[PDB]
Amino acid sequence: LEDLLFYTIEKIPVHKFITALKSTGLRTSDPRLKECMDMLRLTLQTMLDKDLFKKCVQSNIVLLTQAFRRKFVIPDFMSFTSHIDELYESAKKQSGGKVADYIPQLAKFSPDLWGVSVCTVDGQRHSIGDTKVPFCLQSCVKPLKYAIAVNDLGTEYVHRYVGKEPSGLRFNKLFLNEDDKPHNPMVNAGAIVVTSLIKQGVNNAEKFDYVMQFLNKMAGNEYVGFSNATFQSERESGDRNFAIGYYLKEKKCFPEGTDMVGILDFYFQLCSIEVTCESASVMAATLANGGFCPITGERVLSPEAVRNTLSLMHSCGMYDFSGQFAFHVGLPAKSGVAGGILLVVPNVMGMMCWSPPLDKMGNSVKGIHFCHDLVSLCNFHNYDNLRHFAKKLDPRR
Amino acid sequence: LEDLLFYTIKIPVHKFITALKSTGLRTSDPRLKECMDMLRLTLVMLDKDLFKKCVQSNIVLLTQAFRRKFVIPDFMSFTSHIDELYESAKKQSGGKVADYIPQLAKFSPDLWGVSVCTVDGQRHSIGDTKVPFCLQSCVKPLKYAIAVNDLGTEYVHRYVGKEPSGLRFNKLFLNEDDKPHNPMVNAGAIVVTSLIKQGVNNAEKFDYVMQFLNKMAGNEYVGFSNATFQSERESGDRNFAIGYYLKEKKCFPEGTDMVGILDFYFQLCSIEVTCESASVMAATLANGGFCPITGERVLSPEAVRNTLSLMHSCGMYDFSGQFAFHVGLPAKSGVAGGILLVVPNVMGMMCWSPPLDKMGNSVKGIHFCHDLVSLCNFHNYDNLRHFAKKLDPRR
Amino acid sequence: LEDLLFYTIQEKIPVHKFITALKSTGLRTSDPRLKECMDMLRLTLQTVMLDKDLFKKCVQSNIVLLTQAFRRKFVIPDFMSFTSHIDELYESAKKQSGGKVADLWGVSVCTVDGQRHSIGDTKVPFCLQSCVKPLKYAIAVNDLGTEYVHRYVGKEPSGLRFNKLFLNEDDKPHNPMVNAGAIVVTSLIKQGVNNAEKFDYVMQFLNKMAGNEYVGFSNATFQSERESGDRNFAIGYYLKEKKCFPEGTDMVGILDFYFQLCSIEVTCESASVMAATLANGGFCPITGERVLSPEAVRNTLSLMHSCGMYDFSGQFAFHVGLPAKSGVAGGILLVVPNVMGMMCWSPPLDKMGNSVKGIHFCHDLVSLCNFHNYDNLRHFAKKLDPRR
Amino acid sequence: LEDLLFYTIPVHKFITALKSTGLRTSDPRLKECMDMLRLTLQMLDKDLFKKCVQSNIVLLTQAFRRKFVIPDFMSFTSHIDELYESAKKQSGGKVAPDLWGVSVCTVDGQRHSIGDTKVPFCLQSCVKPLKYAIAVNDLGTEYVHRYVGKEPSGLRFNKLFLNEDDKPHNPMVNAGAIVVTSLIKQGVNNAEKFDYVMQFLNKMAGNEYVGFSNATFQSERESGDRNFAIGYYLKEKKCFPEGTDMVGILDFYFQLCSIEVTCESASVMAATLANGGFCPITGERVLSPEAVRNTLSLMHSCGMYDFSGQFAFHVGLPAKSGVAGGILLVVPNVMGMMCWSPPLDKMGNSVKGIHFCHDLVSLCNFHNYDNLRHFAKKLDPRR
Ligand SMILES: O=C(Cc1ccccc1)Nc1nnc(CCSCCc2nnc(NC(=O)Cc3ccccc3)s2)s1
Ligand SMILES: O=C(Cc1ccccc1)Nc1nnc(CCSCCc2nnc(NC(=O)Cc3ccccc3)s2)s1
Repeated sequence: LEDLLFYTIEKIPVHKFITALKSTGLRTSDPRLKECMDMLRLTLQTMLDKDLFKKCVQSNIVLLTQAFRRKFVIPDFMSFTSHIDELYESAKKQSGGKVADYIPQLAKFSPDLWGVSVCTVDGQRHSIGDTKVPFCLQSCVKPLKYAIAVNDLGTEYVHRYVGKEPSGLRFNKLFLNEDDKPHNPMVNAGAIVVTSLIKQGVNNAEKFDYVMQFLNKMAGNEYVGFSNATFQSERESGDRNFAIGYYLKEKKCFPEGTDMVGILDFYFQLCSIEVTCESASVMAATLANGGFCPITGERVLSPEAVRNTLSLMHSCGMYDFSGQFAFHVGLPAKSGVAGGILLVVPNVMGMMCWSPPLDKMGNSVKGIHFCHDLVSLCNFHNYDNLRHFAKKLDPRR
Repeated sequence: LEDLLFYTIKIPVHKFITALKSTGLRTSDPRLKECMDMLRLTLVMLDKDLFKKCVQSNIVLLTQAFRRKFVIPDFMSFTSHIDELYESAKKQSGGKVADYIPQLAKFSPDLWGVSVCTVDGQRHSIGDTKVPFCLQSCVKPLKYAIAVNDLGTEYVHRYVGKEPSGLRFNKLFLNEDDKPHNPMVNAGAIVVTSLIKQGVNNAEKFDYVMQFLNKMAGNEYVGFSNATFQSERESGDRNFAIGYYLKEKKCFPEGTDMVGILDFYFQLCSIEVTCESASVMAATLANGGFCPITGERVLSPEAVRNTLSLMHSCGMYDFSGQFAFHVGLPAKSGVAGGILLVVPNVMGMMCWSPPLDKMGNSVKGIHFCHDLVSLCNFHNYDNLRHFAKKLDPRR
Repeated sequence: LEDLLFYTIQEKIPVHKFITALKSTGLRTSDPRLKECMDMLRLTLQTVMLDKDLFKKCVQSNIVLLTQAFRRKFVIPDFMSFTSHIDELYESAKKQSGGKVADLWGVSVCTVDGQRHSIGDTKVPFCLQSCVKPLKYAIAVNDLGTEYVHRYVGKEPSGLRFNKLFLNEDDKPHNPMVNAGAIVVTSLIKQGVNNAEKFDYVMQFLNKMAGNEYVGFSNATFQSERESGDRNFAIGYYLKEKKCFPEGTDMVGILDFYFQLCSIEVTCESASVMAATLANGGFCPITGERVLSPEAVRNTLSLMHSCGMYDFSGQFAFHVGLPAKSGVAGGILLVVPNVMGMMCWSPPLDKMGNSVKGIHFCHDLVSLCNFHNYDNLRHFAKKLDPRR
Repeated sequence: LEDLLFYTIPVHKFITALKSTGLRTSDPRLKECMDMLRLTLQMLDKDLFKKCVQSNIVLLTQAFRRKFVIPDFMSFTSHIDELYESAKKQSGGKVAPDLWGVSVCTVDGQRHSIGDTKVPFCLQSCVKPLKYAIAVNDLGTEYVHRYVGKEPSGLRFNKLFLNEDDKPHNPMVNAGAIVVTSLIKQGVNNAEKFDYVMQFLNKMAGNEYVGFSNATFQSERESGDRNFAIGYYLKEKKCFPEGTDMVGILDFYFQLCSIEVTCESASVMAATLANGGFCPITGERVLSPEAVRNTLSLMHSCGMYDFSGQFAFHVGLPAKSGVAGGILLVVPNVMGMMCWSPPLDKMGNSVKGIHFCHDLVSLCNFHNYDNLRHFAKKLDPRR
């Protein structure tokens, strides 16, 4: 087992094994490779032979044997990145769009910041652009919390309070539907009702801690943060959200014993939660891997929740452009005012693209143009065929 | 290639016939034409070369079957489940049969059948699956796929939209752009209808569609009912209202006979099928434009892709939304009680029961469509690695 | 009685002093209520002077109406000064050359007592179109009743869009002043007969309404609607699916009788009496004949107020406060209850579908006079009150 | 003149004949004449009658010559009383039951009152025309209608807060009355704003009963989630005039709904709208005709909630209903009115008043598009 892997590569210099290991798409910093890397650096305290290789690499031989036997979703990851970087450059030449300026903190960002980050369901990573820069998830948070609320409360309870449909264009300026419930969890009125359902007993700060760690697990312990800067400005300008909270209260859209102003405070807080492109890309891959975090192998979300989330991101995720997005891209995604697009390609990869300038609908101009180009090249559409995709390309093989 | 196949079983002809049907195939399968013809000549036993002589022209599809390499290898277990689902829905006598015309009102409320056809041509059937019934509104995706295949997505959508109107609205004939909301509704399919074979006339236009529909079915039963055509034509005032509001707003192509298109529309709705010939029709859409049982390219994967996308969002009337959330599979409901369901990269189905619900959908059929997803991981957003407590028939 | 009036107008009267004095009252000699007086007067000219005896011989028959005329007991007593204002308003509209014809301009006046004024192109014929919508609704109510008519139609304005709907929530058309409702109210008149007797019957009503002044028909504009009726045929077919028509109705035939009714011709002058019949509780001012019922007349004016000027109705009712109906040919049917009726005809329309010169005239008229629905009669600030 | 009325006297005989006119001795226009009969006490010849009625002879003549808008008043009130007792027997409805009163004040100061017309109730929604007539009089038509529309809505278009112009639909919807409240007395504070509105409501009523209930004021402050929701959407859209504290405007808004009136003072209020801005019992100029005309217009098409269409059709009278059970009825150039009964219907209008507004016009030709010459069997109290 460790033995065949050895011959697959006299003896072996360290750099030779690390260069080939990186080619697969894995990063040496992978939590599943910690033992392999510790022993590898310990032996450099005391180039290696057969039984030595067997000593360092056996700790997680399974993952390493499958990585070198090309048993990942994308086998040739080095060509995939060449295609990703190609599309990144194509989208880059589009300087149109407007950066949101409705609060001072979103207006701070430069229009030239363009980042795209990939994380696959088998652990591989790729990045290009301004990916190490933090921004607030804003509305990208909506699926993340609905996935959480359904996890603890089941799909039936959550939908006593919220709907499962896209309202359209008109009727979508309406807070509630015929039955006095928000149309779906992906609109402001819906997210607030969703937000009220989590950790109903305890106080706000605990709920935040409860959610903040949930995102920590969905991201494989990468960067999640909080911008009190944006939180303050969001909390002192959302007059329209206060209109919603009062109509929800008037129509009894909350669980009994809910403090409406307490929920709205929590609502603003969650929108001010920070990520980078890379930290979020692992989250999207946790949605792409049935609830399991790719880079850690841990189990964070229930299959019932993950499914529903992708189902609603499909229909009502990308604002009013969802219909043309579900038609041409055929991938579940979520849009944010900071310019983030949280994309999920099921059984393949997770993804997060970012560019502050928004269009008439409120979506990342460079991100939409990129998402479209991603499907024009690869057979990733929801209703593409794995046998007959004509002039397309299948990176899974 | 053949000798090994022979070693894997002298041979009694029927013990080979048993093992072939043990794959979910029919001996009638057109891709086995040479074998069955060459077999039928030699006639109660076979040797190495006599076998070799009979299976050489079908060796690929024949090796592919016995080597457990079909989309659903264990196919006998799969049909035990399908039948268990079938019997459970068979116990739901609820609903009302469409009475607005006698043709739809004749049919017994207890008729009920479902047939499947995989992307590899594997077949199953249970119930009244050979009784002819009109597609009615299960035709809308077929001609839309026909339309996109011939004209392309760009031309077709200068005239029709790509989105679900909502709930109300959809009472409205046209959206804010003076275009029908989508081709899955009457106002939409009419404009779509007036795109197909623009040059010729109704007799030729109807001949062209039936060719295409013959292709989608591997030449299984596709017919027409004049009794339904006349009545529907007589009692379709609302469709006349649409046609006149379409002509007023200039929704049709240049030089169009909106009256002549309506008759074409009514004809296209009265096309008869069985649960079996429809099961292949849906399987073609599950196979990227390839009729599984024949192997011919019928539609472009472009038209197939858009067609599935619209059944998913717009296909089940008002229940389309709760369908995508719970079933997560592209389908189409017609007034006759038929549901054109598709499981991409896997199989296609047609479930038929005359009694409809308030939404206008088959009661036993939707019951079946839910149960199928609770049992197996066929939901569009299920995961092929961790699907918890469901069944994966793909293995 | 006649002796009093005699030197209301010396020992003798010149025959042309009498006619010139009664013309000032606003009446015409053509007035059906002055036939005997004018007839006997011509016979007397065959034997130019009038004494106490033959003046009495001539005016004895129509003395009552002739007294109210000279007692200045008519609704607009000083009429000559009012028509002086009507002209000043006329010339103002004229200066506005805006509008889109789907140049002529004239406005005619008929009070509830039969006084007349007309300035501009008041004798040129034109198509009624939607201006006939109030006329046939009143005929329906007069013959059927309000409970029958509104078992099929409603009495409600709709909204900006919902206006784009054929039916309200009850599977009824919104009001009788939109195409959908007018088609239904057209299916109510003269049911057992056919379009020949249906048309002739409705035409019979319109003639009495206008005091047998010009009512006619156009075939050119008829053949035009027949071809352009795609929208009315869409409305008609959706009307069948919801069974809004009375039973035994052939709407393909109702649609043809419909375009006929929109093709009816009037002048500003005959229309003025047709609308003055609505201002006078159902009695024609120039004939004194009862044409419609108060039930028909009241209902009609109501729907003309809230639903009469297309979408502009709300805007109209706030700055004008008058019941009215507009036509695509460019004529507006204006009504001032208890006072008068009018017709303003200028073919070019504005964006909302109303004649630009008409809406201007209506605004100026109300600006000047307290004819508004909720203007007060005791304190009207700076406005004029032609009632004195 | 005074001599003319003299032949046309014991004291009890002058004051009794006066009461037949519908006038009352409390009348602010008859004070000085009544002060004189106070002096003669502790039978009137020419000289003494001429001394008493000296001051207000012009009004008293108009009374004793049937010059008033309704000449045979006691005959008209006998019908009002009949319509009152007929409407009284209808007991259906729900209250937000045993109380029911109607009160009449003509544009000539004639008074008639029957029922529970002494009990104070809150105006509530009925204050919206009053509120709006003030602002148009104080600001103008062009300014006020830059912040609020002047059109009806529809059954579910009123589910919306704003139109496509991002203005409220009219001054008769809560969204519109919230904006109008922010148009009055912007310079001062909520305490001086309220006092100002109160003084205006006193002239309209001819110094009769106007009040305030703190009990209902607090009760509106607790429940106003829907008004809070509207108020916050109006702020997001920048609908208010600049420098507006919105959450205090709402407080003011609640205060105006909790203002107390009685059927009798409210009758004079509607009569000020029927007399063109003049108070019938005082003859003072309260509101400009522009404000009065605009108000009666919007009381016709927007006055009775959703029921305006059938109300403007069947009744043809400008009205305004409220949740306490009050309908402000206005008959132009004739009378002003107030009916009051707690139980309302599914439309929110008083079952007894609705019954009364229908029957009134069914009997009297008060409909806006009735004819003064030809009205079939309906009554004309003016002749
Ligand atoms: O009464 C009801 C329905 C109802 C209502 C409530 C309850 C039950 C039943 N009556 C009707 N039901 N179906 C009807 C036919 C469709 S309306 C006539 C043809 C159209 N005119 N404009 C259209 N669309 C646009 O022009 C684009 C647009 C639309 C909206 C906004 C912007 C842009 S479609 S009428
Ligand atoms: O002007 C515009 C819009 C517009 C219009 C046209 C063009 C542009 C913009 N102004 C507004 N835009 N958004 C507004 C807030 C939403 S209304 C107050 C909160 C709600 N009240 N009821 C709701 N839903 C139902 O009650 C369910 C239902 C609906 C319908 C029937 C039955 C049951 S949500 S107002």
